[PDB]
Amino acid sequence: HHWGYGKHNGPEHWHKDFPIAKGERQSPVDIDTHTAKYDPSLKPLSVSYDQATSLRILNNGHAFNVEFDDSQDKAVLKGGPLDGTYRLIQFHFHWGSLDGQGSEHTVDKKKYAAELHLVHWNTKYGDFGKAVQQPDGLAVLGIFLKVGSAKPGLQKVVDVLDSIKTKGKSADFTNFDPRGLLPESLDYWTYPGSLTTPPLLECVTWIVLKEPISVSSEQVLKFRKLNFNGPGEPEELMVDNWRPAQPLKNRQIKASFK
Ligand SMILES: [Zn+2]
Repeated sequence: HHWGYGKHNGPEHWHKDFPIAKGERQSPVDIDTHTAKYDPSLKPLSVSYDQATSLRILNNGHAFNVEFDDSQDKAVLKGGPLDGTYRLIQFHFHWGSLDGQGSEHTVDKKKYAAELHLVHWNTKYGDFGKAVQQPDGLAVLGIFLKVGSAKPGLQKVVDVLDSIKTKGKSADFTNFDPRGLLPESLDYWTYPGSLTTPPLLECVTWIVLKEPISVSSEQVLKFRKLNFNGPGEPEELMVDNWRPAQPLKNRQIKASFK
C-alpha cells in the first residue's frame, strides 16, 4: 500500500508516510498573479541546453522521466533567482484525465492540461542525492501545457511511450533536445518550495514560466495511454498524476516581469 494518485493512496494520504507533506514550504501552489511582486533585482534566466545528452526514458509508476547524463556540465540552468549552477538530470510531466485539469501549479486558480518539470541539481552538492538534502539543492523549471497546436519538439517523446507502457519499463532515448519544449519567453515566477512527489523534500527553488507551450489533443491523449501498473497487472491508466495546490504559508512569489 504505497503512495500514488488513487482513491486510497492519493495526495491527501501522503502525510501519513511523509509528515513533511504538511510542512512550511510545500509545492505546488496557486500563483496569485496580482499578489506576486515584480522583483527588478531578479536576473534573466540562463538556460544552456546546447550540449544536453539524453540517455533513457523510464516509466517509474508515477510519471515518465527523460533522463540525462549529468556527470558533466552539459545542460545547465543558472541566473534568474539562482546562485550557482544547476545541472539537468531529468524532465517529466504531470497531466489530467481530460484537458480541464492536469497541472500542479495553478495561475489565479486556472488549471492547465499538463505541466512539464525540468529538474536540476546544484553542482555545489556533488550529486542529486546530496542536493535534495539541502534547502537550495534543486531548481525545477515548470512549464504549463495547453491543448491547441502540436509541439513538434514533443513528438519524439510521444512516439516512444508505447514502448514504456508499464511501470519499471525503460527505453533508450538519445539525442533528444529539450530546447524544443521551451516557450518563446522566459518570463517567470519564482518561490521556495518542495518536490511534489514523496519524499516531498523542501529543497526546490521553483521557476515557473508564464508562457505555456501548446501541445495537440493527440499528443496529450498518448500520455493518457500509459499505465501506473506493472507488466501483467490490472490496467490502471496513468492520468491525474498531479498534486493539488498547497498552502502558501509564509512565502512570497516573485515575478521577473511587469
Ligand atoms: Zn514533477
